[PDB]
Amino acid sequence: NKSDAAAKQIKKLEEDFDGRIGVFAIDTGSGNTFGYRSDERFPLCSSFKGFLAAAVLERVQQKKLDINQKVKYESRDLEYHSPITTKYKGSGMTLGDMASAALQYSDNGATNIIMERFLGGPEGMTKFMRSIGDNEFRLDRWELELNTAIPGDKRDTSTPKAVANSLNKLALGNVLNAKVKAIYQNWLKGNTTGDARIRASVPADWVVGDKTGSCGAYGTANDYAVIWPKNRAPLIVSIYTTRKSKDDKHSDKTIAEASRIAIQAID
Ligand SMILES: *[B@@]1([O])O[C]([C]C([O])=O)[C][C][C]1[N]C(=O)[C]C1=[C][C]=[C]S1
Repeated sequence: NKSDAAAKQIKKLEEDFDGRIGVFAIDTGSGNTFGYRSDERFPLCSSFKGFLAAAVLERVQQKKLDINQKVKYESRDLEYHSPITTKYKGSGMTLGDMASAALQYSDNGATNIIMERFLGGPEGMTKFMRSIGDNEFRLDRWELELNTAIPGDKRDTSTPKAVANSLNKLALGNVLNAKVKAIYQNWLKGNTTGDARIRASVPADWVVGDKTGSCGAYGTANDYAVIWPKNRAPLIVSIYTTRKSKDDKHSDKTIAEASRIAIQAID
């Protein structure tokens, strides 16, 4: 009933925006879920950076890395869309800060530096997600090529379901010990790029941690979220979208509406 009525609403919404909308949502209290195109491939865009940050945290927990270690890059020709790393090029950044900059501002310099030095490249990123039991996620390329979002390209894609599951395991499960889980959660809560997406879909008194992506082509954008309603157990919301032409812009409102619909479905 709720599930099928929500499916129709998403379907109407995808027609309205002339693209594809992928949704998976979990009510972690009741266990109810809702999925719309939840096993179809969508480009990760910058949304994988949320998991990159969690991979760094796991390495810290395992004492392979120090969260406070300086990361220097004074000669680097910094990638486009590096709002945070650009400013600290002079003096370097702690490993922790660089990871949270990749998360909270989608910093491209932070992302590539971390992947080249600490994570084993896209192959290493993919290995991390394999290790949490995520079999759909794949990172093939580096910044910024990973963002091309060409229809049919399976490079740098996952499914809404897998993203939902993996976020649940990482933010709420026991991949990260208690202490490092708390840091991850605080990182997600202070994300800056998601004001117009899932954060716009919920009451002002709910607490949200999220991670967005915006490929900047083929109207491809996404958001995933952990949501703490006031009186209840948390929700997991995962929204991914694509569009038909290269020049088509993404739609924050469509992502926010899709979230609204998904939350209703599981509520
Ligand atoms: B990434 O895909 O996602 C970030 C997501 C967000 O909403 O914060 C933004 C930066 C990344 N995308 C790009 O680098 C944008 C580009 C513009 C021209 C080529 S890539």
